[PDB]
Amino acid sequence: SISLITYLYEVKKDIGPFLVIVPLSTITNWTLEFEKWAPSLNTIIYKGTP
DNA sequence: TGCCTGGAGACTAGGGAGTAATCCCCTTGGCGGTTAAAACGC
Repeated sequence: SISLITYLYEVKKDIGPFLVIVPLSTITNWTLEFEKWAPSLNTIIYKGTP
C-alpha cells in the first residue's frame, strides 16, 4: 500500500487527500511503518480520549 | 312422599382439533471498541 501510494503521488504530484481504514491493534504498526519507510507522507490518526 | 323435568343413553356426522411436512426469521451466545455511566471517598 505504501509503495503504491508513494509511486502514484510522486508521479502525479497529487499527494492527497487519501483515506485509509486500519483496524485497531494495528494502528501503531502502520504509524511506525509510515514513519520509517516513507517520512515524506504524513498521516492523521485519531485515537485516545475524545 | 309424590311428581316431573332436566338428565341420560343410542345413533349420526361434520367440522375443529391433532399430526405430519416445510422453512425461514427471530433469537441466543460471544466478542470489539468506545464512553457515558457506575463506585468509592471526603
